[PDB]
Amino acid sequence: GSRRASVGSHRFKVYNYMSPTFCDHCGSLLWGLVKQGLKCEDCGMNVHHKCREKVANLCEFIVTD
Amino acid sequence: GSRRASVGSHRFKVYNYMSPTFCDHCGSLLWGLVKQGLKCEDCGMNVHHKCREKVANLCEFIVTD
Ligand SMILES: [Zn+2]
Ligand SMILES: [Zn+2]
Ligand SMILES: [Zn+2]
Ligand SMILES: [Zn+2]
Repeated sequence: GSRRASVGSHRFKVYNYMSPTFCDHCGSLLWGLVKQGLKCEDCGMNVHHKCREKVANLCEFIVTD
Repeated sequence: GSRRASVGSHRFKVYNYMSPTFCDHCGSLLWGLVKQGLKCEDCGMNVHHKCREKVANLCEFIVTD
């Protein structure tokens, strides 16, 4: 048997974090109070702009519907 | 002297074409009457779903602003 996963590549979009949030790639704070980084519209990964260049494209999440 | 170019990776989104449109990668018609393919939100490239993985990610266009 298997889980069902949605599989593709990340779809990052600038996001306004309402509380202090860290980069899921490098571990440093997403600096500032607005537009601090990007959140993947599909899986929720949060990254610095500069870290968008560093993460693997692979984007998967379990469809728990 | 240098053109100003916007340089990134493609941002493909499923698109509902209103008139017969060809794949910018392979040259075959984007078949169907809805969701026939994907259009890059940045540069306008049109591709079949199956051709998305065949094209280079590089996405550039001249900024004529
Ligand atoms: Zn993702
Ligand atoms: Zn980072
Ligand atoms: Zn493009
Ligand atoms: Zn094609």
